[PDB]
Amino acid sequence: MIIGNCLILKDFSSEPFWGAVEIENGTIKRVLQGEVKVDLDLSGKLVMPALFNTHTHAPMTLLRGVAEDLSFEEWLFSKVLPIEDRLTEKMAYYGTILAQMEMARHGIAGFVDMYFHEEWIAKAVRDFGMRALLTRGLVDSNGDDGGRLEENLKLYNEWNGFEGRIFVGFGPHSPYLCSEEYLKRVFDTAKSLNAPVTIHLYETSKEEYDLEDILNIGLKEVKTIAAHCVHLPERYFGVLKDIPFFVSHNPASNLKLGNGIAPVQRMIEHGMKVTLGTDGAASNNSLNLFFEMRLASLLQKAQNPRNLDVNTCLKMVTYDGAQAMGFKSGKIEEGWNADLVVIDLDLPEMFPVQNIKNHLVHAFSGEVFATMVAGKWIYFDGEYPTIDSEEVKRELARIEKELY
Ligand code: MET
Ligand code: NI
Repeated sequence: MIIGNCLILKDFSSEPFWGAVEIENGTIKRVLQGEVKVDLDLSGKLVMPALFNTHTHAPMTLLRGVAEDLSFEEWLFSKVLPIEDRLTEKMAYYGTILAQMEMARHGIAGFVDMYFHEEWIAKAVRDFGMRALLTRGLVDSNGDDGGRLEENLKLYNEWNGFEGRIFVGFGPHSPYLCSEEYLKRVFDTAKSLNAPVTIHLYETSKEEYDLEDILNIGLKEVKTIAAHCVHLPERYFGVLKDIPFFVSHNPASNLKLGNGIAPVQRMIEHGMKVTLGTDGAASNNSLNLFFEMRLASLLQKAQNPRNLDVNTCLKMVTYDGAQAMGFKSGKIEEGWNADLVVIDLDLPEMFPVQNIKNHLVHAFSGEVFATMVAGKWIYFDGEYPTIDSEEVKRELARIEKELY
């Protein structure tokens, strides 16, 4: 398939140019320049790499707006846990379909998940069309995890590598909900299976433990997506630079739950790899990485207007996120995955046209025209070609009545 006759943004460091993109077998066969014969004329629009959300809890879309004006401890143990106790397998599936509907409308091609009923979340990802690194949330009590690691292993056995779109990793919740012995066991397991780990790290100010413990259990040799890192001591930035450590910056959630602002600019200046995540819809309420990216840029600029430039922001939301997830995406080049997004330039916020890249970060509404993954359209002009919208909406309505 050849889509083009419009502006093309190869990557975060490139300039938009008029051309087209030829896709075959889910990959980019070649990038054409200028006036060329195309199958799909997208004149008046922009084609760029798709985005990658490095932190979420997909089914939480079913809890959007249920836990407001609460501190973290109240949010989790008072409001969220009781409701999650009623969240069924069927609900996990549809909640994930809903999460993908929302994320796809914002140009997201893949996401990293940490939750339960992960097999049904995987089925939803399979059916909808996105890519994903799925992990099971792990917590324990003196080594007893109620079978959570076992469930994560079942998930791995059945879904890791599925269609080159789904990968499986391990999701220890945090260094405080996981005992030291158990966290070590989780890392040993991930290391043995050469699988990634994702965890909430230094999200709250109460977390004052030393990172040496985790640095000696496998953090150096296991690809780890560390969400938040708001209170991560700067003395560790240097050692985290040359290891497969990816920060997942969740600005909205960090503010909403009163945790603060992560020192992203300093982390980047130290050579650390940083990506963007949304967290769940109950503590952000939106699953929009454009919003997340923009907010991130603004928060760092509070200290210095030169912080987080446009190219760096675009790099984090596309290439860096794909890198964290282990996918050859984030750039429109030959041999790379056909994960692309189309943005309408015929909008007030996209003028002057000579500043398109800047608008993507500081003005763009966030609503894309279309999203493609593996060469397939998962969102196009307000519609979801891979699912039965009416059916899904009816099921979601029944779920709201059933859950609440
Ligand atoms: C993000 S899932 C965290 C663990 C979950 N609360 C459980 O009890 O399994
Ligand atoms: Ni989270």
